[PDB]
Amino acid sequence: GNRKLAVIGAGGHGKVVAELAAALGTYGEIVFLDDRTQGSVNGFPVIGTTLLLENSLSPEQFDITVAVGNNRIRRQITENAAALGFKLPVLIHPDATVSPSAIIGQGSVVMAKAVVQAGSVLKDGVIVNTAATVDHDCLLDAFVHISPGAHLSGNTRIGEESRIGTGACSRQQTTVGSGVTAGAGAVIVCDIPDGMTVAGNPAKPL
Amino acid sequence: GNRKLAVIGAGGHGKVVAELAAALGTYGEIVFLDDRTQGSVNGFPVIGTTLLLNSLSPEQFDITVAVGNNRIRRQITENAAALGFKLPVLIHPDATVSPSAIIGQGSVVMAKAVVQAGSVLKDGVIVNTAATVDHDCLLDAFVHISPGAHLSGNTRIGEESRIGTGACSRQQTTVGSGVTAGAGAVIVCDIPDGMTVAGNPAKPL
Amino acid sequence: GNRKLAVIGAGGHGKVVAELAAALGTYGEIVFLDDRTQGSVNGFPVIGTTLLLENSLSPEQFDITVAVGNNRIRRQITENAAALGFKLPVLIHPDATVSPSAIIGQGSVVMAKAVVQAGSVLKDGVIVNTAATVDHDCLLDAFVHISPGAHLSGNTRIGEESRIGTGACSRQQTTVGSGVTAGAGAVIVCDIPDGMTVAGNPAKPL
Ligand SMILES: CC(=O)SCCNC(=O)CCNC(=O)[C@H](O)C(C)(C)COP(=O)(O)OP(=O)(O)OC[C@H]1O[C@@H](n2cnc3c(N)ncnc32)[C@H](O)[C@@H]1OP(=O)(O)O
Ligand SMILES: CC(=O)SCCNC(=O)CCNC(=O)[C@H](O)C(C)(C)COP(=O)(O)OP(=O)(O)OC[C@H]1O[C@@H](n2cnc3c(N)ncnc32)[C@H](O)[C@@H]1OP(=O)(O)O
Ligand SMILES: CC(=O)SCCNC(=O)CCNC(=O)[C@H](O)C(C)(C)COP(=O)(O)OP(=O)(O)OC[C@H]1O[C@@H](n2cnc3c(N)ncnc32)[C@H](O)[C@@H]1OP(=O)(O)O
Ligand code: NA
Repeated sequence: GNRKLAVIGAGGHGKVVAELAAALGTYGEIVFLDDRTQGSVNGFPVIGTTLLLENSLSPEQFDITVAVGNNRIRRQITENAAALGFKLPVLIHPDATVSPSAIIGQGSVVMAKAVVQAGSVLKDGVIVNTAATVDHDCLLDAFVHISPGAHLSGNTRIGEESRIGTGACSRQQTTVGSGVTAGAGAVIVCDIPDGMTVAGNPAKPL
Repeated sequence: GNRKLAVIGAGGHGKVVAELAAALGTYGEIVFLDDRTQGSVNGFPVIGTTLLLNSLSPEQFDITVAVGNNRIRRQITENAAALGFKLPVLIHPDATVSPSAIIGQGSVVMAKAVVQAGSVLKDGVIVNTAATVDHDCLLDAFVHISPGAHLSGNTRIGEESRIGTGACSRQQTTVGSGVTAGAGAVIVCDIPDGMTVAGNPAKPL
Repeated sequence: GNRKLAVIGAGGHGKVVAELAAALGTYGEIVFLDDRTQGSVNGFPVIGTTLLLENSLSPEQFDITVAVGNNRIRRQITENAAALGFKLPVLIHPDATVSPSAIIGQGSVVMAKAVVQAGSVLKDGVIVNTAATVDHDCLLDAFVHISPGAHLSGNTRIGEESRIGTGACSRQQTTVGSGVTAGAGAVIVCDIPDGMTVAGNPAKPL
């Protein structure tokens, strides 16, 4: 396998992902790509901008991960990287628990203390953030983000690019569409149509 | 100890429990009893129905009742107990259980779940995914604490009650038996038997 | 390094703390101090009252931790202990994940399943309780208490002695003043001024 990992995005998310990869203990060097930050971030060198991806980095030397919180931009850069033949390893924190029967698409990231249970399917570039849990038989579509401490009950579906906020939760058998935003603390007790922004207990359109 | 485990209930919960048991790495074979499905589920073989409870020797198989429903898990559990089966407490490797916690047979403590000092759990309790039960809590028989629910210190939950996903409780609160707390329920005062509550704070529906 | 630890406070909180230190497996003896409880708790001997701290105990023999939930009294006893020359080890439960870039002040306690992400700063005597998570670049001022299952998003500030209740949460870039009490389930989606007490979804003054 590649001995080097390039983490795209040196923001706060980038710092956690870089530390995630560092915790795995398998890489020989971990670096940042960032269009603005220069020098080194939290010990990790920034070697250049997102342009090194197209112009200088070899898919036979570098694994790539996209540490950008914005779902649409993460999709943008992830699809880009994949089209240039880079590997986008599913990154799972040593202190996460991921079921052996779970299927998780490339570029996804599973954070410290997060859990993905049996039969769950995660498409590409999903984020299951700090201590978030995706229970049994859930479907998380491309570039979904489950924020810290959110809990999905069994058979929860979340649509493409949707964003489930810190401390949110869902009842079992609930369905959330694409481009949805559930706020921090949202208690999702019924299906949520595409594009909507909901919050409160129970979760209702803001 | 027994080398084989039979998990009763091959639903979604039963899949998680079977994976929990496999994560333990201490059984030679883990199998499903299911009244419906046939063949294998998630790589685990279904070998018959709850009727094999008959064919099955308590000297060969441990038993666990992976049924979500508190009433039904109660029925099957007592059944297997009466038939003289060992119903081991199944604690996920990635769960943290206090050494001073007391946990009844048949109970299942899922991944990332925490049970703190001096907590008492009766028979057949489910503490689900990342649910936490803090110091000196009392969970009576066949309580189900759902994913990511958090009980503060000195919380009591009555027999067969069901606390929903991501619910929480203030310390020194008490929940009656047969209660249903919905997801996200913020329990800041006592709950009487049979009541179904919800919301922030938890009020009857 | 000291081979004995004294746990001040023998209530529920102290039981959890002494078990935490026991789980570390590095002390040869762990004892309680309490002004009321006598004998032995959970196998841990209560060897005296807090008076032993100023009277009998040697800083060359005993580390000190202040397992008092109440922020103001924890502050009081900790400062007392530090003034007397005692070491106040940061106690991190083996099943907690604490970032290597995080900074945590003496007398702080990080419980099982708790997580503190990158660049987070914690001042003296913080408690991050069971399964509570403090994400990236959060600032927790001295003697803050994050109750079980509370999830703080990135760049959350918590002022001195404030108390975030069980299962509470914050959206990112949220600031909370000193002496605040956010109760169980409080969904903090805006700043919160000093001394205030809030709860609800969203958190409002009661
Ligand atoms: C590592 C990490 O931290 S990942 C970070 C992920 N963090 C999150 O989950 C962010 C979640 N975002 C939120 O909750 C946001 O408040 C949003 C997106 C739902 C709302 O965005 P905005 O509309 O800009 O928030 P704004 O401050 O305008 O709030 C508008 C109103 O909705 C209410 N509201 C806002 N957020 C919430 C919420 N999560 N729950 C309930 N009510 C809310 C506010 O109280 C306000 O009500 P008012 O009319 O009484 O004043
Ligand atoms: C791994 C696993 O899957 S574990 C699975 C365990 N999952 C759970 O925790 C399930 C929890 N179940 C719930 O929370 C359910 O919503 C229940 C049991 C509380 C309600 O069940 P039902 O009676 O079918 O709910 P129903 O859809 O009729 O809701 C009726 C009203 O109550 C409200 N409501 C329902 N559940 C909740 C809740 N958890 N919090 C707040 N309000 C709620 C609804 O918004 C609705 O309000 P309206 O009258 O304004 O439309
Ligand atoms: C190891 C451990 O377990 S650490 C334990 C940590 N535990 C906690 O986090 C406790 C957090 N504290 C709370 O949430 C408390 O409820 C407090 C401090 C907010 C309440 O303070 P008190 O002054 O005692 O409130 P009290 O319960 O008397 O007030 C009841 C009223 O306030 C409301 N209320 C109180 N607490 C809450 C809450 N957490 N969320 C929503 N509403 C609340 C109730 O709706 C009720 O209103 P109503 O009867 O007029 O409809
Ligand atoms: Na949680």
